[PDB]
Amino acid sequence: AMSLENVAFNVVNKGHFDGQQGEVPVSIINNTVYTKVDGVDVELFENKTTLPVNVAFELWAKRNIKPVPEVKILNNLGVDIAANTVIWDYKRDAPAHISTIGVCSMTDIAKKPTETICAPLTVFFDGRVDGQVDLFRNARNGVLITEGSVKGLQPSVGPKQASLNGVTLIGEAVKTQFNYYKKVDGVVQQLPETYFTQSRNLQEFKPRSQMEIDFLELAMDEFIERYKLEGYAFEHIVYGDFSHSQLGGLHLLIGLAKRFKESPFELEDFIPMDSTVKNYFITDAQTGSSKCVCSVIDLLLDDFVEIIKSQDLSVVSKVVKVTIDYTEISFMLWCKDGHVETFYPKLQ
Amino acid sequence: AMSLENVAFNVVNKGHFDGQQGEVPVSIINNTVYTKVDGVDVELFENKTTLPVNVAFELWAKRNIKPVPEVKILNNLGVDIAANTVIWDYKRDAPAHISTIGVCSMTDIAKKPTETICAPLTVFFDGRVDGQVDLFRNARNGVLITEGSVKGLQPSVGPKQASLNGVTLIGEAVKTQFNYYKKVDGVVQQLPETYFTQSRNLQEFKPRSQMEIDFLELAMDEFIERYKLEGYAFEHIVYGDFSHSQLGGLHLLIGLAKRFKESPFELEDFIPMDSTVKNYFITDAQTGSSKCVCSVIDLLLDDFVEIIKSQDLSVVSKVVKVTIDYTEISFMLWCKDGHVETFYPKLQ
Amino acid sequence: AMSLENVAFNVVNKGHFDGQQGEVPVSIINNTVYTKVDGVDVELFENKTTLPVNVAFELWAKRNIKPVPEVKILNNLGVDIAANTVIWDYKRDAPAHISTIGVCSMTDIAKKPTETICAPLTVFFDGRVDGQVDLFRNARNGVLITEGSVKGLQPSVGPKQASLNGVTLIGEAVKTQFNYYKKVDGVVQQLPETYFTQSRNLQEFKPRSQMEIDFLELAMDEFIERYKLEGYAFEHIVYGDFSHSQLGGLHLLIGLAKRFKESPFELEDFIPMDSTVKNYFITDAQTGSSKCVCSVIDLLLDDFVEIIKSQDLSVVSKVVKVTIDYTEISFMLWCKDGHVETFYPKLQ
Amino acid sequence: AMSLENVAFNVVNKGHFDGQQGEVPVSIINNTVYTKVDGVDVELFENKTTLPVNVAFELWAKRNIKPVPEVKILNNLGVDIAANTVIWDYKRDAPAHISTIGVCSMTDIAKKPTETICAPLTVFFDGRVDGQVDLFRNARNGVLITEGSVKGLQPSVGPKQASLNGVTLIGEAVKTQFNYYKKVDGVVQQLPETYFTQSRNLQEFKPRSQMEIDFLELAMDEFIERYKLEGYAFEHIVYGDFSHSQLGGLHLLIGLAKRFKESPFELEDFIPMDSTVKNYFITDAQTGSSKCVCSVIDLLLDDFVEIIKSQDLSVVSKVVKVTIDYTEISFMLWCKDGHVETFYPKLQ
Amino acid sequence: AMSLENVAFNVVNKGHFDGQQGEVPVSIINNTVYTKVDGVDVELFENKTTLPVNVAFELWAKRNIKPVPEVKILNNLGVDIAANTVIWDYKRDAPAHISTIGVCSMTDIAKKPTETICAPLTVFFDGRVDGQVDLFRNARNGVLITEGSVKGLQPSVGPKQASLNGVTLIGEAVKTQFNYYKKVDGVVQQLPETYFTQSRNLQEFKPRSQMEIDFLELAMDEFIERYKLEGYAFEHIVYGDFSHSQLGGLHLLIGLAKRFKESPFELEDFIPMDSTVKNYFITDAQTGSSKCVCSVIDLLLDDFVEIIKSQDLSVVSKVVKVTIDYTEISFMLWCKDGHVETFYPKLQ
Ligand SMILES: CC(C)(CO)NC(=O)c1cccc(Cl)c1
Ligand SMILES: CC(C)(CO)NC(=O)c1cccc(Cl)c1
Ligand SMILES: CC(C)(CO)NC(=O)c1cccc(Cl)c1
Ligand SMILES: CC(C)(CO)NC(=O)c1cccc(Cl)c1
Ligand SMILES: CC(C)(CO)NC(=O)c1cccc(Cl)c1
Repeated sequence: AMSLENVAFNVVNKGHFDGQQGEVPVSIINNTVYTKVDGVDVELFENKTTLPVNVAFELWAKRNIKPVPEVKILNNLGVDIAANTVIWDYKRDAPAHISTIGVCSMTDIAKKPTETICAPLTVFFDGRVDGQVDLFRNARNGVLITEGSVKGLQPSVGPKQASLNGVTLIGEAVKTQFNYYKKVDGVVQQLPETYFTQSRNLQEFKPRSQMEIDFLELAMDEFIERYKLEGYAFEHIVYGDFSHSQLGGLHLLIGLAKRFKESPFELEDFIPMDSTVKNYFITDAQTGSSKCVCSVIDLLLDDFVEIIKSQDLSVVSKVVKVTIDYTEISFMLWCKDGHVETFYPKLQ
Repeated sequence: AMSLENVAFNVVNKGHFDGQQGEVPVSIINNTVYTKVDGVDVELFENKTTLPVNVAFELWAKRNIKPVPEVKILNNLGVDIAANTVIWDYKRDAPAHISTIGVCSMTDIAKKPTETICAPLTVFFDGRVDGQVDLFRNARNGVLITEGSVKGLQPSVGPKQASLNGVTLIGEAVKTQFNYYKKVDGVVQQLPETYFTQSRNLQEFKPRSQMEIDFLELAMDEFIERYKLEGYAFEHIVYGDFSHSQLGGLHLLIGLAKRFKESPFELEDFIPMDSTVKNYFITDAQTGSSKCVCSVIDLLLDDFVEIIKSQDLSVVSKVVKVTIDYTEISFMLWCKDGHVETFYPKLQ
Repeated sequence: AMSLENVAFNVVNKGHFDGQQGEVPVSIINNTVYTKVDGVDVELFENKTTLPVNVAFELWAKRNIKPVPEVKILNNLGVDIAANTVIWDYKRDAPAHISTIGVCSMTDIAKKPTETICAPLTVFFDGRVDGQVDLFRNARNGVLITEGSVKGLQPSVGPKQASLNGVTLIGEAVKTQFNYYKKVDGVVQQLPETYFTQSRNLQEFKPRSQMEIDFLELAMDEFIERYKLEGYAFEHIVYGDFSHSQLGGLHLLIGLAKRFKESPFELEDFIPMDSTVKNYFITDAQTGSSKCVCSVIDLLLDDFVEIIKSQDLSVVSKVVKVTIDYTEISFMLWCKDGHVETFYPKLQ
Repeated sequence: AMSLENVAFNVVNKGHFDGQQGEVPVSIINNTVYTKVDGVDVELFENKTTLPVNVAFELWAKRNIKPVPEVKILNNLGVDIAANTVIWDYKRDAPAHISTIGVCSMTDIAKKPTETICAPLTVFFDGRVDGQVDLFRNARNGVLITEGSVKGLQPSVGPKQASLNGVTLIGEAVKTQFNYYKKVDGVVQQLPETYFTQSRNLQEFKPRSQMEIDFLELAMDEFIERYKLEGYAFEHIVYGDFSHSQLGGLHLLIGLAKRFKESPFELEDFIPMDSTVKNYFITDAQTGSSKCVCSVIDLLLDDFVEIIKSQDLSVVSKVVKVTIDYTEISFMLWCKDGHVETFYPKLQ
Repeated sequence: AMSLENVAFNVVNKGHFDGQQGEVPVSIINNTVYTKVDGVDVELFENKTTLPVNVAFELWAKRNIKPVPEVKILNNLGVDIAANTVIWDYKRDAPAHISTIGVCSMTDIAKKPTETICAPLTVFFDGRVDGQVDLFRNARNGVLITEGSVKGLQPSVGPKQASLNGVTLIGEAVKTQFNYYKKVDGVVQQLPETYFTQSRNLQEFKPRSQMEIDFLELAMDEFIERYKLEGYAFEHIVYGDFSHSQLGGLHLLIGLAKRFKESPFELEDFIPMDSTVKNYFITDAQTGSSKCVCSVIDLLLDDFVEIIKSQDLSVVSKVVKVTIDYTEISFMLWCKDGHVETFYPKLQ
């Protein structure tokens, strides 16, 4: 017996929707849900979505609170909808998918993913929930995540990290590295070889390799010497050039992190969403060097070094396609006299 | 188990809240409540109140659908709150009272009128509901309506008309004339002898006496002759003077109705609420005669004639207090040489 | 090159979207679209929909301005979406369907109805537009309307009336009676034999037969005598019983229209949408007789007389199913000693 | 000492702003202003403007309540702002001008029209207010209205009618016909000779000449015979042609009024504002004949007959410019073999 | 061809408006602009302005992204409007000026600053844009900024810092120190001798002189001794007195910065805007010492020492006017027995 007052009761008493019985008094004013606590209104939820306030409230309350794949991965894999859960997009403060299956009466297109409406949609299945590996097996389109092996099916080892309540982390007390499976029109797909983005923050950046430790601790010309990166434009691409009005390069999160410790800078996230490649309007506070669209990718420095060293440097300009987070990311490679001039995630 | 979805189920299936079990999907957007009917949103309620949308929706759904006293009467009797019902104010599109008793968890100050919080409030009791005459006897303050006698209680015969779902009518298939009782500080108060306003509309005005039929059919000078009203300023007070820029008199609804048939006019209801005396910014469309505050009362013409003929016409100006709808309405009487010049519901 | 300013230019200069080039300055504030006309804002549209303001504005501007089937018919036929047009629902002030095909970038699920997303949806096709009869033949699900014969397709003759810009009318300068066709799962479905509702208003009701003229002019007992309706409970069903607190019968629009001329009454349309059977919370102003859910159908009196006279009157209570507006409407027939007691569109 | 609570006090006690001292409690919620009346909120104003709610409330309260020129006239004369008053536009429910002079602290550009900011603006002056004729003489740009002669200034006799609180009327108890004066760049401009629109409604249309009485009473062919209008296309232009899907002609309000009595029709006012020529999306309910943009002008039939009979009928198509309400209205005249085919207010 | 969808396309693809062709689907809900990115809504802009949402969105997209003068400077110089650009006020999240010239159709008063409407307004001209030094030369009122010299015109050297996308900085890769020119009624003004505020933050405070380094590193009595500031009330004015309930002095940002490293404190910015002098409701967390209006100015400590040492200390209380950021800032100087008691930016 689903209700606004019951969803609110669960939020107040259980921290989220937990199927518990009970009702608390609720008031809705504009885009905010309130509850009366000893005669005064306490805010429970502020609707930042394009859905009706009470509908967004129920989907947020019914969000998956287990470590789940990051929305960028699900998007890159073509996920349209989730099976009997809500993947909450914490970067957008909104549900990751428009419709639901067996979650909310206003957004449900079906109660079970076996309904014919779900057949053409890529449904997300969670092998950690009972019977979901079998629902994937019976589904025409879908993406499956598991913690262990699946009989017959060959896995694609996903990223080490997952999102737990909006916190991207590599689990120690929980499993965050999943096996990924995908089916298009009833056929189990062979997922491609892929690099993964590291999903780190600019403020809390931690190196994940000896090369990353050396980049953060060494001086620019010491690191380029140690790692034989002469002629690969790391000075421009990774370190950044703040000498002209237009900020040069600075496309790797580790380079932004190194800079951030010394001089702060403004990053305007003009398209706020989870994506493999992020675009920022950057303004360097120390120099006044700036760039309207500065594409940034967080690759492990070793993976970026491997990608750039595996390219033909004899062309003036070409598109270099790299598989990252299961999607095809186009890069722009510009060379001159056999040396790199620039390499950046292609702005389109 | 009260919920928004259950209140909505009742509205859709029963025309109002009827305590039936069930839920329909609801969406709230801004100040409107919608329900999904075959994949599309259908508006159920638009909040015109100062309460939260979902709260106003539940109080409107829980409105008393039996003939009830008109809000002006309840206001004139000092009613603060109703016992276990909602008097919906259709003139304001809002609950007639701020708080409720045993109706809605958001607006309830008490579940029963016997709670000590209700003691200082004048609670409205409906003798047609079981145990409500007893609750009135136990109440410190209150107004009671009944269809018959209550042993020991001296009754006040109320108006012939009552409001049934916003329609003011004199019942033929239902009883609309009630006995009224009031209590202030544990003590039954004797309600005063009173005139009652007729609660008629300008558009559908119907005479309720031979004098009212004669006013609408006869010419000004022959009605004044027939009813011996010479020297009582009916030409100014009732008929209206449209010869000057400021509209003269026109304080009785029957006079406005007679005028309306011949020439239309705009009545700006700048304080839209139910009241014994109504104030309008009137603009006569034929002449351009206008008045910012034109007080209008709908008294039966015979009752108005009786009031004006029961006054001493030897003073230049005095306040004449008349009990109408249980409240004391002050009129302003202006005389000259023993004749009336003007008589109007005195602007406070 | 679709834009808000171009949609607004078309509204201002052509009365609706007409594909004309040009832009006018627009301002959006809350749920209203304004345009600057000589330095002042003029309201162009007020959003009464659950869609974003600018989106609802474009769909309203792109509404079909040719006589189209009434939304009740489309709903009864299972229409989910329209092919390259917008059926505007004037009873709801909103699009009749959630999504569009080739209309607006925000609501489009496809540019053409041939896209695989449209296959499971019942798409509405208009044979008056080029290539739409063919698109219906290629559609898995759909409803087709035509002004003439389609080789091979067995037609269903629809109602005489259609909606032209919110005005329901029987065309004289335009064709409003269409041939209807339906397809479910690639298979043409034979539309059932049906009665049609007349789509008349209470305020401007006009009889459409000698029996309807006789009902409105003759007294209750002489009409029942002339048409041999003795023992069919027309006194209760059609005329209405206003003697008790609960209003008895009154389920045919013609009966409400006859009553309306003599005594006015309030009809609360608590589910405001177009439907074959309408539900109203009725309050009779003369008597105070009322009913929370009074189902009303507008059938031609001859069609209602035919339905009631074609029933077996030997059962106490049974469901009588009648096909009206292509949908199966269940009625409740209550008899006693071979005579009708009541017959009403059964409340679901 | 201007305040929201004082503006509200004036509205409640005087029907509008009257400079009286006092305060009432006010609450603002969304776009509505409320006041507490005996413990409950009563709506005083609903903001339909693009200004902040409290600002629109004060300008509406401070509206000119004397008969003023109709907004179409002021617009046609180039009025940008009013001197120390607010012309309320009742067709738009908004102030007729963006800014004020000596009215409201939020919208004031100046306290007096003598301030240099007002010099390039055409300020409206009211000769009925003390010192305003002098302020016009000192103004660089302006429009002046007077009830009599101004020594030296050559007057323009305006329309008989004016707007008194939204009611357009020809005054009997007040003066509504004004003398008009205009100044552009310090120089008095001679206002042109002009026809005036009659400002009548479709619902309450009243003839203002023997020709207008004859048009409404006589049949089409006998009116055209009596007034020698053969070959002037009155059948198309004035009467309207409802035989084809596109409604033919119907550009004079009297023709729409004659039609309205027999058959009703929908007029969609897609640009709701006061203008000399009005544009409507018309749908005829009887025939289904319709037109997206049907320009309508309310000229006295004699004035229209004079205009059409004063044209050379030897050209196929030409623009005929006529001065109406001080503005130049371009008409489109289409002839064939010396007879009129169509004549309509040319769609810009 | 300006549109909402084109402005949105530019924001998404270029980080701001760049005149690029293209359209993205947009939805407006309340005060937020969204765009569809792979079937989900992504927020592009939240309107914090008093302008319509779509209008504020276009002005924000069309903001000047080059280092521009800080809004306080432009305000102090009397700038009313900018020539063909938008100075975005990042302290208010709104345009710095009401109207625009050649930017947006809704806010434009003119397309070119040469139009007569601009003559009485102080237009801001940017010498870095072609032909703007000549538009200033031809303009009646204006402020001009240049990077280099202007023939004939003597410059006023502005502050070292400018705002680049909301980041106030002293440029190293871009020029931020401009030459200022001003014209009032066609006459090139001689701008006054002025001090400049340093525009530093409380958190990221960096000293800009040996005296400022000494203030932050030395103990109160060591610094006052070294700089011979005995008898100048630096203990009260600069350091702050936190011993009583009312916080004493603390009017210089460097003093707040020194305090902030040791003990944190709440600064309530009750008038959030850019101004030479800032007012804060300060509460010291360590002591509970507080002040409702604590005026703070960020002057270079050497400039403040120079101002205070250039005053006559023989009066009890006088207003000391100092030119800071081209405006006249009144200070209050209180002395006793030839020594300073307090000196603060005068609260009016
Ligand atoms: C405080 C400043 C303006 C210093 O330049 N900005 C930041 O510290 C910062 C860091 C990362 C992202 C974003 Cl948006 C701002
Ligand atoms: C349009 C005019 C001004 C014509 O006189 N007014 C009305 O029709 C009218 C009648 C009764 C009440 C209200 Cl408010 C307006
Ligand atoms: C004001 C009253 C209650 C008078 O009977 N009702 C109406 O005039 C009326 C008529 C038809 C429909 C609706 Cl909703 C109301
Ligand atoms: C309901 C219909 C379509 C019936 O013809 N229209 C009107 O009653 C009507 C009359 C005048 C103006 C407007 Cl907008 C509508
Ligand atoms: C966290 C506290 C409450 C500690 O006192 N405040 C701050 O750190 C702080 C600093 C500067 C300005 C503002 Cl508003 C707050």
